[PDB]
Amino acid sequence: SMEGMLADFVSQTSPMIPSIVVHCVNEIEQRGLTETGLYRISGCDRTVKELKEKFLRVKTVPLLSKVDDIHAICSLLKDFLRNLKEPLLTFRLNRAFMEAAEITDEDNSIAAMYQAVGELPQANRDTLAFLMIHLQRVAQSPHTKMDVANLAKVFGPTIVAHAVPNPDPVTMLQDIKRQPKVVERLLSLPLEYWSQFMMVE
Repeated sequence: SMEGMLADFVSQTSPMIPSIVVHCVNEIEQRGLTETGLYRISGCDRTVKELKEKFLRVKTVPLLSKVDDIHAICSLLKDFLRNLKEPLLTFRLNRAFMEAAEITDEDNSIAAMYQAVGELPQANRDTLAFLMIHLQRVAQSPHTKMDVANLAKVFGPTIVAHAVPNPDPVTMLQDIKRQPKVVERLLSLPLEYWSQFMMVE
């Protein structure tokens, strides 16, 4: 992808979250939480490509309020994050996140997760935090038929991904087995924890 690194999509001001991410989550919060299958049904490919062109080639905010296919907005959000030059959780911390999630006791695992989040670059942390607040709500909504594991299944490849740019296919498969637990543990961290990165408390 020619998207390049998350930091090219944020400003100097906090919280450092890309426009595309804010706008996509806005629409899903406004009219997605009554729809089943969010983030698991693919949007129309052509629609997703057209929206991608507006944000990344034309450099405008397309009128997402007019996009009838809510799943195309879910797909657009995932596509943008997946095609970053390194994953949201970073190459540096990929194994640290997996290993933190894989600690068997919940309490020590959670402590290790906070340590890993605390080591992220600021844009990555802020963007992650905003996304987690949203995805918790998707899991909480009784209408989406999506639980935290359903979201973790597809956000694993999206935001955890790999420790290197071009893993061998066996490492790829091992990573893929490990990514969802990372997202489940992140989604289990409190709303009040993620919220602190949106403001000055």
